[PDB]
Amino acid sequence: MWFGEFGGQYVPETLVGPLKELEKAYKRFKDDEEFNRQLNYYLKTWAGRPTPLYYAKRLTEKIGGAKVYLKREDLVHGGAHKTNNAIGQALLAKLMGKTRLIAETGAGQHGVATAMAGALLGMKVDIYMGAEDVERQKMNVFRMKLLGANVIPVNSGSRTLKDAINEALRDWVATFEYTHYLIGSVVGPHPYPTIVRDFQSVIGREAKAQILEAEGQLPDVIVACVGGGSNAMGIFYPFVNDKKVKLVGVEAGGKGLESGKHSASLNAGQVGVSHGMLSYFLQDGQIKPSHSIAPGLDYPGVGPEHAYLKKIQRAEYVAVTDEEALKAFHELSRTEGIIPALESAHAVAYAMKLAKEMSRDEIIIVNLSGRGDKDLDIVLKAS
Amino acid sequence: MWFGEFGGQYVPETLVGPLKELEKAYKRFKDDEEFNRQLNYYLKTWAGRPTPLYYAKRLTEKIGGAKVYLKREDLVHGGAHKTNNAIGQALLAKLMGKTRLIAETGAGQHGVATAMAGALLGMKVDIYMGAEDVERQKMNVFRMKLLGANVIPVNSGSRTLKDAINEALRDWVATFEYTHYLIGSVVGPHPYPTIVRDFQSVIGREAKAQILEAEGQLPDVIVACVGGGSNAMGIFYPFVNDKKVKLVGVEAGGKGLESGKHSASLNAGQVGVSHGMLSYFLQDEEGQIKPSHSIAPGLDYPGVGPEHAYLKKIQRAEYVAVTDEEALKAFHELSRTEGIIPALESAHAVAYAMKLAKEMSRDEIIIVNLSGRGDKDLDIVLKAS
Ligand SMILES: Cc1ncc(COP(=O)(O)O)c(CN[C@@H](CO)C(=O)O)c1O
Ligand SMILES: C=C(/N=C/c1c(COP(=O)(O)O)cnc(C)c1O)C(=O)O
Ligand code: NA
Ligand code: NA
Ligand code: NA
Repeated sequence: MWFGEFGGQYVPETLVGPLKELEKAYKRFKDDEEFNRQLNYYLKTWAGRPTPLYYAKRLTEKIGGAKVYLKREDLVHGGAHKTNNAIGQALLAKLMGKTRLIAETGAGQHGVATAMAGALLGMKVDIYMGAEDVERQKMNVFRMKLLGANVIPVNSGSRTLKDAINEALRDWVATFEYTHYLIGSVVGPHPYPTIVRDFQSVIGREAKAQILEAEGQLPDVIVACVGGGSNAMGIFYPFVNDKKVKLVGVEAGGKGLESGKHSASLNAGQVGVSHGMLSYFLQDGQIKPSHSIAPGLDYPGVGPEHAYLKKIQRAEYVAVTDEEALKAFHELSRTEGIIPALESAHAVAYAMKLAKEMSRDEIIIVNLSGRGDKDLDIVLKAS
Repeated sequence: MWFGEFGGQYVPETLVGPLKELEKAYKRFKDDEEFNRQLNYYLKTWAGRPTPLYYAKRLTEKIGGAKVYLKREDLVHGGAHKTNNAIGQALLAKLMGKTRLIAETGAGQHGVATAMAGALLGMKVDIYMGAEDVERQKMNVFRMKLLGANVIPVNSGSRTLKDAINEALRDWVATFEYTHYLIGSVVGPHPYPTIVRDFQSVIGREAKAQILEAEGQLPDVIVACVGGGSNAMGIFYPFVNDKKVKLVGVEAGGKGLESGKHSASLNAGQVGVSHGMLSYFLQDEEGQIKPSHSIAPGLDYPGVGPEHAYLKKIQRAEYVAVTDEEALKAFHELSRTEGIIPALESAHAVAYAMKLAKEMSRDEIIIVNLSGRGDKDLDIVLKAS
């Protein structure tokens, strides 16, 4: 329910029954063998898990510091980590008797992931997406339509992700009987922060096995970009009790932390309640609209488990600017032949700065959360 | 050098020195423990091998016939089978002491795959691409640019794949000392048809071990699309000596085989000599090469690899065609029914597998080689609908 004080379930009474049913359905099927057989089966044969753990030898040597490894979620079917959570929840939804999946999306990766999982399982799919994000990630919109999903543009309010979430919750109150709300990050009311983190933990578990195989020891640091926090929690979670392993979350610094145009909730937000949770939100009392060049990081909030990890000081949280993200995007494309997602490039940008201060014997794993194909128009205009 | 009558090394004498040195180099490194360690290391940790073999249960059950498995080369880093050959040749090129890679591309996937392998191994990359194809696949050109490769638009002749190959050969004549011409299909003079098939054969060795895990037996049919023929040979070749496994190559039927606007060389092409090889081509009355058409820009090569010409003659493989319309219906069908957006090339193989599955028993197995993902083809499918 809570992580320290953070998290909770601050929702209208209409949503208590649904969320309790989800929580019981989950608690039941969480370790049902037939459920975990089907999940592993689709993750392996349809999604392509396990993803590899790539030693970036040229990047490492150019920096001349720590050994930089990349956990390659860019290679997951769909092109990002989001698919891991989309399969899990859609399978749960199907076993709960639901015939419809709804979801919010910003970058379009979760919307596509939900459409793909929906198409796979023969469920109807309606995706709520802000109009600024529709035009900014147009490829993902046509993919959702081709996958059989319906994309619903939200022009209201700020006309972006925050407002996409508001529309989806409004839908789910009206349709929860047959509709499952497939939330795409470690956000929202309980049980969602826990469910999304659990379905993303596979990343960290693989990466742990893979780095012991490659290097014969645990990594010194793990770096992952933080929007709502799902790819970061996924890779973080199985190393939480390895005290020697530092954990670093990288938020969108946008035009700069002192500019008022970023998405660093943990770094510069205030504690507050929104979308059913207590966590950090950017705010003026009223919640601020955020900015990032990476549309997947463009969310005022952040997941409560990160808010908790920051407070107990288990994880460190930093930021990286738009300019620094774009530079990591080109650096990685040219030096390693991997075109990263702009969200992921934040992680890469900080890992390259951090690698320089660390020694040749030391080890950093970067969660490469997605591929950059969706961002080609953005990087092209930015040029 | 030969596959029956087909293949050979039909080139000018200036290309004989370069080809002999490549042929020598390959023979040396083909079985070298260190070369195969490095190739597999990059194929695993960087390219993401092995790819899975996916049972399309929903499509299977819709058709109500044979079991349809998809070999998921769409999940390979880059989004196509082309990366397998690109890494193999780029690494071979590096061990030969080359510093620069050139390649043709039509669809852009081979160019991207070459640009990727070149970035990985710290080599210069110039990609030859027909000006018609540059405008047609603008995003793949930007991907190549972002990867540090130069894209040289070809304005000579038809401004297509055939011409990009001709531009690439002219460059390689001059530059062979330090440049490797990285050909992206099982075409061209020896040793290219052999090398490319060898570097794509990992597809079939995986698919065989995977289908024996999944079903305890070999498949009844293997279906793959055929442009030049590399994704098809990759998946076919490990099954050649398993006599019970039928092999089907699916060519671009285009607007129709009788429309004069297609790319089925084996089906409606004539025997001929071009680009260093004796094989099937689409020809004019004079005997020169004819321009090809397909909605899938990857099946735009007017010829086809000589081992496919050979396999056809001895009747080991059957070759068929699928029209533009049938490939489009398969593109939408797989996306909606399985949540996999296939490349338009691959969609030809899916389209025929749907028709073949229907007229077969439930207990029979069809492996389709899903050669790429469809992210590159979204502009094309939008205009088509
Ligand atoms: C995804 C995909 N599937 C299939 C093919 C057909 O080539 P093959 O017959 O060599 O496999 C191509 C061709 N691609 C070549 C020729 O246009 C290129 O330059 O990229 C492809 O991109
Ligand atoms: C907001 C979205 N994208 C998020 C995203 C993120 C940020 O979400 P998490 O912090 O939950 O991983 C990171 N990396 C990639 C590739 C992403 O697409 C979305 O797909 O709706
Ligand atoms: Na945020
Ligand atoms: Na894999
Ligand atoms: Na052809």
